[PDB]
Amino acid sequence: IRLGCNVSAPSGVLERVKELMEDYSRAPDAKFQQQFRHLLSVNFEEFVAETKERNADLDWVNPKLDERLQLELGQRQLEENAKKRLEARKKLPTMKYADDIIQAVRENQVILIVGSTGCGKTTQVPQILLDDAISRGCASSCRIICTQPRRISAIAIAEWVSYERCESLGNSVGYQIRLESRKARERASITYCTTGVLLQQLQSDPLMHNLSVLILDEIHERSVETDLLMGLLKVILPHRPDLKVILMSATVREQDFCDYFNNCPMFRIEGVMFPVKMLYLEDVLSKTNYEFQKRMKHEAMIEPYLRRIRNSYDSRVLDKLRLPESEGCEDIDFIADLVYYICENEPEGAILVFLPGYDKISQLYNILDKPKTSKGQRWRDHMAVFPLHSLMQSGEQQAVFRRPPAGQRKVIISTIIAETSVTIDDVVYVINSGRTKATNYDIETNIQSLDEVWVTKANTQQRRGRAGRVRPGICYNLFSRAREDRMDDIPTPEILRSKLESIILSLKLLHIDDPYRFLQTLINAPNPEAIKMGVELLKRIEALDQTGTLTPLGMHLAKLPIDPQMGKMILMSALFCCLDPITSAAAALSFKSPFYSPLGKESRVDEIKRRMARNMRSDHLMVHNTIIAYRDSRYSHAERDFCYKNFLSSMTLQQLERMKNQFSELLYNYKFLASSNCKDAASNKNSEKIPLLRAIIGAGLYPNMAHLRKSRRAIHTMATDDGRRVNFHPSSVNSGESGFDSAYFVYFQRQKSTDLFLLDSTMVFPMALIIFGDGVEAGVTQNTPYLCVAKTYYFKCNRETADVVIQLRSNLEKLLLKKALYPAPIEENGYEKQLIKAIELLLSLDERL
DNA sequence: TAGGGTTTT
Repeated sequence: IRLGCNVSAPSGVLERVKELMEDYSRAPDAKFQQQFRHLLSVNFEEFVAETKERNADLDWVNPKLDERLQLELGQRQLEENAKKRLEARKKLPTMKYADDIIQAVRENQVILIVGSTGCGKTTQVPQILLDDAISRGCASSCRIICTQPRRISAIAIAEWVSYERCESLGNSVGYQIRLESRKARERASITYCTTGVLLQQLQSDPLMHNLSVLILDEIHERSVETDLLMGLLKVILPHRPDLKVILMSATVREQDFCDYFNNCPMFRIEGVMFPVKMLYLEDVLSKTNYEFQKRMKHEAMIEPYLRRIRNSYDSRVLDKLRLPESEGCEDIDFIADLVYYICENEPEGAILVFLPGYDKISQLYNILDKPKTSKGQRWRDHMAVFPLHSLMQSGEQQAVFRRPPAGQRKVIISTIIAETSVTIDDVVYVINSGRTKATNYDIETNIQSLDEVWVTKANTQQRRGRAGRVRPGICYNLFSRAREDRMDDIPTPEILRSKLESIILSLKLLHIDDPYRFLQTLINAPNPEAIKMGVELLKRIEALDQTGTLTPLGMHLAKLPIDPQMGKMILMSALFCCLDPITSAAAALSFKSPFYSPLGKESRVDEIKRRMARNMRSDHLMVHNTIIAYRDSRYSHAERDFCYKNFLSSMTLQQLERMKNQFSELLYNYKFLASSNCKDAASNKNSEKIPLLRAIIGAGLYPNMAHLRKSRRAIHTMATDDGRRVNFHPSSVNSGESGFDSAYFVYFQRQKSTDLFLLDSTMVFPMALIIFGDGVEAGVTQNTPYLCVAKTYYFKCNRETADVVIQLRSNLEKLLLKKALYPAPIEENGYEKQLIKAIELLLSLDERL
C-alpha cells in the first residue's frame, strides 16, 4: 500500500466541528413519507385498481361538444379553404387505405402500418382516426397521442397537420416536447410528442388512461424509448381493452414488430420518391478511372466477387478493388476526385458527402478548399462547401439549406447527422463512404470505446433516399457490392449499449420491481449482467437498498428527468446551498456542451475554454462560468458578439438555462428548495465557495476517480481507480496542464479511441472524497495512521481527525435519510444547518491561498 | 493532442 498526502485537520477546527455535530445531535408533515410507504405496501393488482380511479377523466364525454364538432366538420368540408386541402390530401397513398385502417383499428387492439417515406402515414393516420370519431358523433372520446423520436419532427409535423386542417396550432393538433409545448384542445385532438415525454407521463398515468389512441412512429430506428414502450405495452394492454395502439415503421425489418405483437394485422403503404440510381465502387471507378498511390482478410471477400463480375467490367477496374484502401474513405483524394467528377458531368444539383467523423470531414474540406491538384484549383471558386457536424455551427444557420449562388455548386461534407436529424432539400447526389463511428461498451473490461465501423444496409438505404426529394438522383457508394453483402441489416439496437440505472429506477415507479424479469421481455433483451451492473450502481448511490427495494432517496431520483447520479448531485446542491453552479454542471453533462468546434479553429477554441475555466481545473465549473458570462452578455445587449467571440451556441445556452430552471422548479415542488428560481440568493449562499463545489460534483460523479502522478504542455502519468492508465481528452480543459493543487479527479465518462481518455473532469480534494464517498476506514499501516476512501486511495491522517470525520459521516448519513423521507428546505438558523456548517468548515481548509 | 447521433409530466 502506497500512502498519500496528510489530511489531518488542526485542533481548533476539529473542536468547532465536534461542537457543531453535538448541537446537531440535540434535535427532537410528510405527504411524501405516506406516498413512499403506499407504493411499497401495494402489490401490482392493487396498483392497477388504484390508478384506474385516479385517472378517470376520459370516462366523461360531452354530447353537445360531440354534436357541434360533428356539424362544424361537415360544413367546413364545403368551404374552399378546405376541399383544395382535402383532394391534395387524397393524393397521398395512406388516404386510399383510410377505411381499411379505420376498420382494422375497430376490430384489433394493435395494428402496424409499414411505409416508406412520402407515404403520409405520420400526417394522415391521426386525422383518419380523428375525423372518423368526430363524424361518428364521438368527438370528446378521442384523444390521440402520436410519438416521434426527434424534437424537430414533432414540431414540424404538428405545424403541417395544423395547416392541412386550416387551423392555428393549438386547436385540434398540438405538440409537446420537453420544456416547450403548444398543447392541443383537451378532447378530439392529436398531440405529437417525443417518446421521452410520453415515458415521463407514465409516472402519473401508468396504464395510459388519459389517451384513447396511441401511435408509435419510426420504431424501426430502435431507439431505447420506443423499444422500452413496446415492452410496457405488453403489461398495460391486458388491463386496457379499450385502448387502441398503432405501430408505425419503415420497411426496415418490419416483420420483427409484427412478430412481437403476436401476429397483428400489418398494412404496407406505397411511397413517393424519385428514383435514385445506385452505383458501387466498381461502377464509380469505371466512370472516374481514378488511380491510387501516395488487412487481407480483404482478398477472401473480394476475389470470389471479382470472378462473378469479370465480364461486366474492365480488368483494370477490378484490379483496383483488390486494394483495401479503395473501400470506404481511406483515400480522400479519391473522394475529392469523385466530387470533381460530378461537377464536370452530371447536371445541376447539390452533392451530399457522408464521411465518418470530424477528422475526415476536416480532411476533405481542406482538399476542396485549398486544393493541391490543378483539377481542384479549377473547381475551388465554383463550389460552396459546407461541413455538417453536431459540434459545428453550419446546422444552426440558414445557408446550408438555401440554394447556392449562381455558378456555384453546393457540396456538403457531413456525418450521419444528415441521414435523419438534418434535412437538405435540393440534394441530388449522395456520396456514401459507408463508414461512420459508433460507441461500443464492453461489459468485460468496463471500457466504452469510439470506433470507426461499417454502416448497415438500413443506413445506406436511408442515404439513398436523401437523393430523391427533388429529382431523380444518383447515389455513389464507395464500396463493392461484395462489401454490402457482409453488412449487417440494422445497427445494434441501442438499448444493448446503454446503461440501465436510469431505466431500472424508472421501472420501480411503474411497480415493475424486478428488472431482470421485465427487461428480458423486450425485442432485444439486454445482457443480464448489464442489469446486475445497473442495480449495483443504484445500490451504491443508495437509491435502492441492499435487498434491491426503492429507497426514499431513490423515489426522488426516479422523478427527476436526469440520470440518477446527477440527480443526486442536484439534491445535494439544494441542501448545501450551491444550486445554481451545480445544476449548470448537471444540465451540461445530460445535454451537450455549448461550445462549437469549427474547422481550423481548434487551438483557438482551446484558449477560450481555458479562459472560461478561470484556472479552476474543472470542465464542469467552466460551463457554469460560461453561463454566468452569457447572462452578463444578455444584460449588456452584447449577446451575439459574446457568442461570436467565444464559439458558443446561443440556442444550446438558452436550453441549458431552461433545464436549470426545470430542476429548481422540480426541487421546489418536492419541498427541497425555498424558491423555484435557481439563481435565488438563499439557494446560493455557498455558490462562490469553490472547494464546496468540487465536493458536491464529486458526490455525484463518485466513484469515477483518477489519480495523477507525473509531469513535464505536459505529459501525464495518471490512472483511474481501477489501475488503467488514462489521459484527459484533449477537448478537456485539464489536458496538458501543469501544476494541479490536487492530484485527484472525478469524471463522468471514460472513452477509448486512440488512448483511454477522460472526456471531462474536475480536480477534487481528498477530504471531500472521504466525507461523501464510501469504503472509508481508519487504521495503521507502516507505523503511520491512515484514512482511506473506496479502500483504494489511502491518506496519512492523525487519529483525532479520523475520529471526527467518521462521526461526521455517520451524522451526514442520518441527515440525508431524513431529508429524503421528510423533505423541507434546510432552515438557515437550525440544528441541520449546524451539521452543514461542520462540513463547510472542513472542506474550506483546502482553498488556494 | 482529438470530438457518431438522438432525448426526459
